[PDB]
Amino acid sequence: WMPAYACQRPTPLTHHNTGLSEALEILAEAAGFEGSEGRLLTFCRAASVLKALPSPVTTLSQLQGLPHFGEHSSRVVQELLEHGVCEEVERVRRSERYQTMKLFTQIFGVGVKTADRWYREGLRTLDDLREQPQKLTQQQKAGLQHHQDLSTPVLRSDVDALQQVVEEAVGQALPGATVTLTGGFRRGKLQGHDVDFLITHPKEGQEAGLLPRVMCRLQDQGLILYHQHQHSCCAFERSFCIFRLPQPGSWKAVRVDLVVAPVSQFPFALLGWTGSKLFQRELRRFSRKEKGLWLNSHGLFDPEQKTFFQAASEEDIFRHLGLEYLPPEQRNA
Ligand SMILES: Nc1ccn([C@H]2C[C@H](O)[C@@H](COP(=O)(O)OP(=O)(O)OP(=O)(O)O)O2)c(=O)n1
Ligand SMILES: [Mn+2]
Ligand SMILES: [Mn+2]
Repeated sequence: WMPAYACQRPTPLTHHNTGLSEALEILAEAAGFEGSEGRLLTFCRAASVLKALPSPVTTLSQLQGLPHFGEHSSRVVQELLEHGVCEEVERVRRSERYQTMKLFTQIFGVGVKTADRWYREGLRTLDDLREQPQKLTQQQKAGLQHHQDLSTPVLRSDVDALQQVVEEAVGQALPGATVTLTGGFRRGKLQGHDVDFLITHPKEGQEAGLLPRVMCRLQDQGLILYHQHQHSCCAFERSFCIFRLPQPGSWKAVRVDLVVAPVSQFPFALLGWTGSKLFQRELRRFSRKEKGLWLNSHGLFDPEQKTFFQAASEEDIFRHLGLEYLPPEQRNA
């Protein structure tokens, strides 16, 4: 038996059902491209169940008793087991709609709504986008300029080099300020699409004005290709960057998100930013539906009492929600 919420079970980085989960995730992604959010979530949940299993699914009889495995997902696994291929998945892969939506949405600064609009307006290729620069934001222009590098998986070796320069800039700007690697790399991933860093200082308020100083230092070192700074609006101060990472004999553009949180909110920010995306969605749904609390990256709010939970760590937050603690490497839902 396996619990229904992804936040109630460990999901390790590596598992026994990668073929099956990949197929389901292609269908989830395609659903998202069509605005079918219910179907996306359904396929994502089924895939995440497969990732939690201790053994490969070799026969359809092994699906018995598993949550989030309705008819459609079961059929997909069945076809794969029996024929080595699922016709629906193959049709999606070969479809111009899917291929174009994948192409566009992968670009830095492009979401589903933008990609769909462009598709509807007859754009198909990266060259098509470059021929219509008036349709692009400055962020999207930068994404197109560096698209080859940005499509190349970011490696742990890149992360370690980037963490060094970010730590050096932070330390020189403000002694005592800290840099914490978050995102997929905190969960143990060997690769990723970017590097996510969370910045704070143990004295609340000492982090004010830190990020612009950090960016000035990095820019002066030639390490920044693109930088968009945004102050907290609603809602953390952040900088969406493309770094120029030096390599032996060359260099590589790499997406980096730098996020500043006040130390009082750090545990919530670390939890939120560590993911996985599905793990956090499930954690938020659990908090709301089972405990009547609203969890986000800033806090944990009781809407009846109008109170916020004071957490010193991620462990505190899990405990407060009545969940066994899962370290980041078991959040790979
Ligand atoms: N729609 C989103 C987007 C992001 N996040 C959170 C969870 C992610 O882990 C984190 C960082 O976002 P990324 O897109 O960088 O996700 P990962 O770092 O997990 O994956 P990758 O290896 O592709 O960078 O922010 C989220 O909850 N919901
Ligand atoms: Mn990331
Ligand atoms: Mn990111």
